Amino acid sequence: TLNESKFDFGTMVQWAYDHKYAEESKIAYEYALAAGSDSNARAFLATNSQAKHVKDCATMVRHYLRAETQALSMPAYIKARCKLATGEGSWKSILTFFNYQNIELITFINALKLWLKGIPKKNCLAFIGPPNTGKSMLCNSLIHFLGGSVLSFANHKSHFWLASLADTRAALVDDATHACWRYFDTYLRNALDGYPVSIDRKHKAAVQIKAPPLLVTSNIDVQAEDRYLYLHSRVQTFRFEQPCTPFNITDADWKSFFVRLWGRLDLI
Amino acid sequence: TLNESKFDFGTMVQWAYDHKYAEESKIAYEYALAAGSDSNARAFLATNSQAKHVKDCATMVRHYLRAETQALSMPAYIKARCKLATGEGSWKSILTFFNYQNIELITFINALKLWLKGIPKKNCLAFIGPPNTGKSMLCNSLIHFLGGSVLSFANHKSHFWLASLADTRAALVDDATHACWRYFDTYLRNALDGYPVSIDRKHKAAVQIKAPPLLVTSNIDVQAEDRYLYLHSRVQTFRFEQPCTDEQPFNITDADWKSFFVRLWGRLDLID
Amino acid sequence: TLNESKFDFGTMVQWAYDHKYAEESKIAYEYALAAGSDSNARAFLATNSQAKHVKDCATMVRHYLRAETQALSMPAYIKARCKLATGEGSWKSILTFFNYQNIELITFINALKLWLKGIPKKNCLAFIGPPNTGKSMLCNSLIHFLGGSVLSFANHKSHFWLASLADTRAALVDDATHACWRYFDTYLRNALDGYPVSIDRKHKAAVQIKAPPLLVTSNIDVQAEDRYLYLHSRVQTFRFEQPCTPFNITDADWKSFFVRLWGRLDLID
Amino acid sequence: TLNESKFDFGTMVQWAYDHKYAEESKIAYEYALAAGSDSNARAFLATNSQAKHVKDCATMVRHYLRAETQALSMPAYIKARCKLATGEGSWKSILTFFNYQNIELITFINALKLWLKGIPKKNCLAFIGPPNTGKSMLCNSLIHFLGGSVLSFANHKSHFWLASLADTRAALVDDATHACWRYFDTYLRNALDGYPVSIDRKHKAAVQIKAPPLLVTSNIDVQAEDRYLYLHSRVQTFRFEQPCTDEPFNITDADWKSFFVRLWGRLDLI
Amino acid sequence: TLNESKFDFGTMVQWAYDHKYAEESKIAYEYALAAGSDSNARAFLATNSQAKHVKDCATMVRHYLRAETQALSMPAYIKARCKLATGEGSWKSILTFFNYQNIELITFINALKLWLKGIPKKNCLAFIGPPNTGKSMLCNSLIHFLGGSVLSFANHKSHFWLASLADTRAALVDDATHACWRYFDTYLRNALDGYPVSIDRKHKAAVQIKAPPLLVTSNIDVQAEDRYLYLHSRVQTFRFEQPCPFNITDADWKSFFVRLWGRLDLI
Amino acid sequence: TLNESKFDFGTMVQWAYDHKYAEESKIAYEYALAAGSDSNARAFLATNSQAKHVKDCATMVRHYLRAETQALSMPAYIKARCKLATGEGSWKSILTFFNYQNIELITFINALKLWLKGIPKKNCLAFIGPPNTGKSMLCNSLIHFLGGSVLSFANHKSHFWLASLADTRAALVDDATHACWRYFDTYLRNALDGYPVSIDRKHKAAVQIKAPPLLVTSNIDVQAEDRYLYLHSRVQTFRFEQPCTESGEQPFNITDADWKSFFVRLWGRLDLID
Ligand SMILES: [Mg+2]
Ligand SMILES: [Mg+2]
Ligand SMILES: [Mg+2]
Repeated sequence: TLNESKFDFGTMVQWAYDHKYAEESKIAYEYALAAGSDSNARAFLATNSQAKHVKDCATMVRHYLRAETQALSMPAYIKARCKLATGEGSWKSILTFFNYQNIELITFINALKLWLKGIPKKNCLAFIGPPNTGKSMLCNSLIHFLGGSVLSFANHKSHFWLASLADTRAALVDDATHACWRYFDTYLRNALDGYPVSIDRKHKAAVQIKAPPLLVTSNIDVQAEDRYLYLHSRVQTFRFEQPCTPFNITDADWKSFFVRLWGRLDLI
Repeated sequence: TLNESKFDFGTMVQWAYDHKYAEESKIAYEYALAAGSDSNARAFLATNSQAKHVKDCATMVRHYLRAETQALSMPAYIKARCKLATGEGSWKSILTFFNYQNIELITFINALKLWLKGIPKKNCLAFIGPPNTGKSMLCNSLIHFLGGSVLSFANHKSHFWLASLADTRAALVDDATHACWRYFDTYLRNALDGYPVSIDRKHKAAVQIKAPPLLVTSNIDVQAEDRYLYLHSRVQTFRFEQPCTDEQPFNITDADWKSFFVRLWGRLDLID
Repeated sequence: TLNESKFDFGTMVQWAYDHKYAEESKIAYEYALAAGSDSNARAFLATNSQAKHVKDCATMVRHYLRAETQALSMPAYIKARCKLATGEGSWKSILTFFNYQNIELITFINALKLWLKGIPKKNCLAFIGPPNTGKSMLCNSLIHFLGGSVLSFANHKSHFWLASLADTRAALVDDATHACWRYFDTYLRNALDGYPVSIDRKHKAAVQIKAPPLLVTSNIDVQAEDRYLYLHSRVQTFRFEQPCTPFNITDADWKSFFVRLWGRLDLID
Repeated sequence: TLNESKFDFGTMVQWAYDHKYAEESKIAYEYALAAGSDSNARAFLATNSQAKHVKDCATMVRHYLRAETQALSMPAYIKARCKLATGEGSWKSILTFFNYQNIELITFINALKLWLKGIPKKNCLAFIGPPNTGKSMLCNSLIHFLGGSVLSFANHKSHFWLASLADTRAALVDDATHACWRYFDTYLRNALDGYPVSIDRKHKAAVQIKAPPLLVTSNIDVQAEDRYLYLHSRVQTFRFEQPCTDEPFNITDADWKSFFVRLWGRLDLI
Repeated sequence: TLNESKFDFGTMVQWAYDHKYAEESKIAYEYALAAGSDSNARAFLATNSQAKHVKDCATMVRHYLRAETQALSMPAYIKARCKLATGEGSWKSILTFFNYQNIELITFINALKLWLKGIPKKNCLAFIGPPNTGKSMLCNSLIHFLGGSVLSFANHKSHFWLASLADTRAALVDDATHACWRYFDTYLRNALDGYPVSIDRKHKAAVQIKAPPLLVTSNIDVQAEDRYLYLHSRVQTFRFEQPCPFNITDADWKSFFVRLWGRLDLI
Repeated sequence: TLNESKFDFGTMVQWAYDHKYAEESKIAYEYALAAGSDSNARAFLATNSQAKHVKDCATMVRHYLRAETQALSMPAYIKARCKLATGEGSWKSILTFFNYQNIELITFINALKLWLKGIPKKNCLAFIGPPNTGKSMLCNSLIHFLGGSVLSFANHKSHFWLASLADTRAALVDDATHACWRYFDTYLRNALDGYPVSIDRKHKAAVQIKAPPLLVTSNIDVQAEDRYLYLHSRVQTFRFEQPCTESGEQPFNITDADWKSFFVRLWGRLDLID
């Protein structure tokens, strides 16, 4: 690598935006590479304030990306996500899986249609069963397709562990333990309902925002438990009982899924 | 988007304020687009300190907006909130819902009249019942119409969670648990009395303001419990016992409140 | 509002000080208005670092205002609280309330006189009686008039609860629970006796100071309970027996009270 | 407080130091008043970066006061505190009290002597007795004269409650409870033996220091208690039994000044 | 050292990067030394802003270093790690040791092949047994060879104790006590699984990132414990029963990977 | 003082480094004193950003001091520590003491030789016995000589209470209570082993570093206790049974010069050679 040797900020931002580079380290490094055949990248390594520029660039790209994502309605967004996916794919992969778990695909379609609209008390789908039934498998593939974020309950003692909810269009909590379910029960009923919530962000002001659609995987059946009574109404449960690993849903599978079931998932 | 090829900050703030953009994300993006015509927006994209300008702009805007909003009387405010509410709607759906819960709309009206003026011991309305009775949905629709804020007891361990009581004209604590009621019982006593309290910040300023009218929803009946005796006379309870467990469930909207308020403006002592 | 179009900061601060604006948002807004008729306010809107100037102006103002009030004598401070409070006012309001709860006015005037002077053992007046006898009512009204602060002792979690004491001329402990009294009994004798106490604050250094005068409200009669023997000589109880559900004390009432009884409260400056 | 109509920071810091103002709001307000008859104070209000200077200034003065207090030997330090002592009392006021509490001046003078040097196991003087025997009275008067600091065991749940030990030359832990004494036993053995303790400070990294001289008051006799065996050889105790109660004793700063000026020899402060 | 005496930042960074100096103190000091025979190092000591240059340099180097590590495939990465190792070595050292613990090397090769790919439920290998059975010994040597990071559960009450997971290609938790296993069970199943995980960085904002392969050493057999039921499926256990001290070097691992390249599916 | 009245930062740092002043208040005050006969110190008092320069100076010094301490090997480091010690001394002071505690000096030498190399499971020496047996006495004198740091278990609820491990070459925990041993057992086995650990530092970034050699003094005998089973293999215990005081005198007191004598004499057997 070379980092040695008039700089325009905007151009670097343009570049960063185009390549979807949102991360300070990647932006810095990847631009320093562009330096061999880019006079602006060359100029960037000539400035003594490159550190700040990398920082401001990431801020700037984050601003734009966030703003784009927020502007789109769910259909237009899924549309963009479909455009993004590549590879061989079939909704039949998804069908087969649900059929393997002895679930009619329509049951999922119905729930998914409403989940996507973020309708109160329907804003949370939970995939529940004994280990190795493709729960994490499925939810992760979908969250990936959608460009959703994973929430890490491991960081719940922090104020900003929910900060991504100010940006993403769907979110996942993977392997909700009893501690996890209780926290949700106590503090995050409104977020599970998909009502507005005050979201704390690092260098920014708090935003009040509709908590986006939620996914949860767990071994714990909330509907069956009396002590999670108040969650019964806001959580739709899909029970995955059958063992699997082979079964492997790609992005292209979801692309196929949404394209096939566009009308049937009500996406006007 | 295009973010490339002297700047005046005040001009950007003017634009942002007029368009009422107070989020950096939006200010950043939207101004970048306005670069084709408006050539201050063009100057903006040629500065190496774009990021700061966005930051500062959001600050500057939300300063002004907060400041006009405090300057308004509750009447004049609700007015702006009606002016802001769009779509087709009717107060009948509010009537329908209370009557559904076997409550006369006039019981609600009375309470609301006093609650809007923030009268001592009338400052907090609670909607209490078993799960699925329209508590959250009623309150949220109101708070939404009112432009109020939703406090999250999740962050309660840091007093900073009440920061927004400094800014907004009404607040909701959605789904109060015992823990949360106990919190009211020790701290927010003064809020339920009209005597000012001290609100803190991450950007530490440490002001003192009269507390905005509160809404609470809860599965816990406070009037029924002695460990919450103080709150009995200071919290007005509306018991919702009828469930709505059966495509889109029932929904109150901005327009529904808009008409509710235009129709009942008189009876609500909002006259000026 | 107009926010568009050489700037002198001190001038802005001067202005802000004059209008008593300590409020970033208010400052920002009000200056931008007073601007088609102030060369400096206009100049402010020309500057790119407006956001900084507002922040600094606030800081600067809250410094001056804070420091100017910290420097007053107790009498001078009350004279300030008197100027600051306006409205429909009579002390007759208070006198009848005391008469309703069967407390002689002079008992209270005296006690207050010595309380405002923060003499040890005279430093803490408790108001005691069963729920709903206007204890909060009265104390809040007084502390408000005086611009003091309100403290709630929760339990353990209340670690920083005394943090405001670092700063106010007076304070009120709202509904002292039994544990709150034990806290006094255990950790606060020095405060009551006129000695320095370390007061922990959030994200700044602890401070050592003489405890401001304290009002307390409680259902617990510390004079009666021998397990608080040590507070008996340090706390002066006013017993409120009569339930009230009309009475309402105001900033304007206290004003009249203080102006009327000025000579009798020994505030002679 | 007129604020309107080339600034040297030095001149300001100086002014703040001279007047021993360490606290921003005071510094700001007080300098603004000086501006009537002070060119640099006048130049200050002409600056756009006033807030920055007021901050810096506080930080600057805080640095100096803190570091000069640390730099002086215990005798020179006491010497300084004698110069600060205003009014006029007498060392006799102090002697009279000890006479009343039936304790030996000589015992005290020695204890204090060694306590002042912070000699291992001589570093902590307990003042023990039932309530209202003038324990707080005497200890606080001594701390005051000394420029000491009070530690509140109330704040012990934060470990920052000891922060001031990285600063004072003498410290008082008032009204020790059992909780507190076994705290000492548990955590502070090194403070008593004159070995190093890591004292955590809030906004900056912890420092290792030798704990300055310590006073304690308490209703609890550590020497008479078995669970504090370690403490017996490290804590020098004095029992006060005598009431101090009229709706009579008030040791002043001048009292202490006279005490030290007069027993200077006997305290080994040469 | 000498600290007194036109500065170019980029050259300093270049330098720091070349020497792989990533931390402020080292950078500052080591550069101040270069000052005798480097005009840019000389010019650095002439600036009144050297403090922030050292700071920014560190920032800039970790940007680059992180970015170049993240860019490499696991094969390409191990390749570079092999290039880095020096000295005398043999995979036999490793074979001998697994054989000593009565474990066929192929069992380990199979597990490692998958672990390196970060396959779900296969992302975590645990070395388990009574004290002094070369558990920490082996895991540490591997983590060293790989340039992986240590996690310190001692800091688990902080938000940033997992912050290295945003940078390393492999991680180790050494001596998981019961408290440690429980924390993992409660909060980090997905991390163990090697699914995407939101990782809180100190002054930057969080990143969503796939969790690197994991090594744990412990006296606690999770597989045998009913209360760690939910960990059974995501943790492959290697039981080290035999005591010992013997040592595995970088060059041993270099030998190991080179020899077993194809058998490890490193194309 | 006089705090009043062009500046070169490097020179102030040079100064601060030379005087090994690393701590902001000392740096500011001490330099303000140098102002009488130093034009750079005089210029410092003329700038408006003194507060910052003091701040940056401390940063810079800390950088240099840490960096130079980490660069040295253990031998070269002890070497520099010997150079630093002054006064009358003899290793016999040390011998006499161990002999007084009925311990052969060679037992300690053997342990120390390995402890200094920071060999796994040998990275921690605990001195254990009833009160007043010179445990803290000895450990502190050694830590002092080595320029090691003391960890204070009073601060253990903070992330940063271990922050010194990123800097010192030896470290001591004095008077380990039961709470203390348990914390070590639960959270800190591998640091007791002297394996790489992630040490969190306050304002800066966490650092991954080899945990330095450890000393512990305690009234609690971990080897005898079944509940500290897993500490048995990583802690070498020296039992001090004999009193080191009556509260007349205190006969045993090891100086820096005693250790200087100790290491110089026993350089070979501690394998601190080429
Ligand atoms: Mg799973
Ligand atoms: Mg609800
Ligand atoms: Mg191990």
